Amino acid sequence: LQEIFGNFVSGLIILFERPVRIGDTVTIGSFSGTVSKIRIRATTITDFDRKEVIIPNKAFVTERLINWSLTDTTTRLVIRLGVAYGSDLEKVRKVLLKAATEHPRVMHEPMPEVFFTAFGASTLDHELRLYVRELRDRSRTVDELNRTIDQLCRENDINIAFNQLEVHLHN
Amino acid sequence: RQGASYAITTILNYIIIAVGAMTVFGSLGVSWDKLQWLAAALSVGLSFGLQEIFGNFVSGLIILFERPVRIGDTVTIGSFSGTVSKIRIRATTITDFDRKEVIIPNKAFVTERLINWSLTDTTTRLVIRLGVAYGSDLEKVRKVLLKAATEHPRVMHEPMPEVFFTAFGASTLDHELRLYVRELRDRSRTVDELNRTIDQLCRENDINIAFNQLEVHLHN
Amino acid sequence: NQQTLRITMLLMFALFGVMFWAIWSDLITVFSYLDSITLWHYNGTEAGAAVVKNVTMGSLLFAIIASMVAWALIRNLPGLLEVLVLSRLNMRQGASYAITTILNYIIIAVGAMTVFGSLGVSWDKLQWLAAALSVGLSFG
Repeated sequence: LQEIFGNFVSGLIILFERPVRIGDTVTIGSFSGTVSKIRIRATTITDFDRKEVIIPNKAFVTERLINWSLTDTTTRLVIRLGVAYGSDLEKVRKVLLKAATEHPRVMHEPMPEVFFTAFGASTLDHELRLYVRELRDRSRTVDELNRTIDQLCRENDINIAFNQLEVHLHN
Repeated sequence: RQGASYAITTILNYIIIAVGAMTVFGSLGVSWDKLQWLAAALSVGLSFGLQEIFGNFVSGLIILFERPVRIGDTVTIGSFSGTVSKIRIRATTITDFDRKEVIIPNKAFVTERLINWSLTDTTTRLVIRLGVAYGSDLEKVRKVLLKAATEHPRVMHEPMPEVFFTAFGASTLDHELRLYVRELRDRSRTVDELNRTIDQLCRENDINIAFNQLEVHLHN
Repeated sequence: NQQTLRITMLLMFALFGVMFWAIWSDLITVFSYLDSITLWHYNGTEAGAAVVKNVTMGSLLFAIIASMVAWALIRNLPGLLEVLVLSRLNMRQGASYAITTILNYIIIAVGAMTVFGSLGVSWDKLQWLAAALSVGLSFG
């Protein structure tokens, strides 16, 4: 009876304070999905794999929630790229920024930026950050950006290199 | 709100079922002596939730008074890095760098360990790796690395940047550069600019950055 | 601006109405008329004697007024506090926010206490929720 009533009060505080609601992506302990029901002792989270998670009511109050969509539903996504050592670091930057600028689904107030953040064992690492408004636009945007980045890569002739290594042969 | 309607209909549902049960048990009359056994269970069930609420109340009060965390400062708790945006009952909102709001319970701030990035000076230090080939000098590389730090208008001077040679790598000697920055938001740009100018000076002074190497003893 | 002006006008109107009620000498009769009704059967202990009475309509009006003024004043707290605090050159990064929240919290507490006192059920309320309040304060 104490378990039932504790889950009762947990449901009540979830309904009043509202840290989570219906129709917003949320992850709790690496379980990402959209909340679909708030009832006694149980909250249903439809995972992206169509897998319903029945989270107990106390877990929402006690644990830590990653509420993807609480105020602005905005998110930011990053794109990796590896560049060969014997190439320029400005044509690559302009190529990367062209895709972000000429994409009708990339925001402008947090203007996209290009970073060169790592000296890789074989490729210099470039990182692109850009913001998106709609949550459902995340997956398509990465695909389109990668396709156009590869096209511009083979166009401007800047080499994306595979992991390399030198050999000192002696027979 | 997004689901205020759903919440209110559920609440009226719940009140209606409660009043119906109360009326039915009153009509049956057994509810007069029912305050013997189930009363203790109801008491502890309500006590758990009210104790949780009031404990989060006192946690919010001590957070507001002692102030280990505040509004507008980067903080990480259990690998959750972000800026605190609200301090309320039972919940503190941390906007993560990925625009992902973390609702941390109030007791966690008092009980767990906080990494408060900006508490007194907002200063931070950043490090840069570099790998250098074996058959090259270890002073031209040092001067090249220090030139970028010295001639960067965003690198502090009171904690003067230094260059270290701290590891004999399997294929490259490892050089590490430490330099301080005042503004927190300057961290990402500074690394990019420093890496670009370091690569430029690398191809200028002609000191080789080597890929992982290995020797082969062929026999056919 | 507009909110502060509205709050000041409400305060002035409330003061004028209180003065008129205490001056017109007819609101006292209206006070008696309001305090001469019954709504529910309440009980308690007064002066060491068990007294059971009824909920006067004046009590209900006072409770409603207290709830309304509490709800109006909780939202009027932050700007009226910040305008004064902003002139104090602050004392910390979020000391102003903390102090406005604290006054909010005290205001809601005093409003709840007044409302439950007006309803009169708070006299016997120290039976059940008292233990929960005790353990909640004890933990912290």
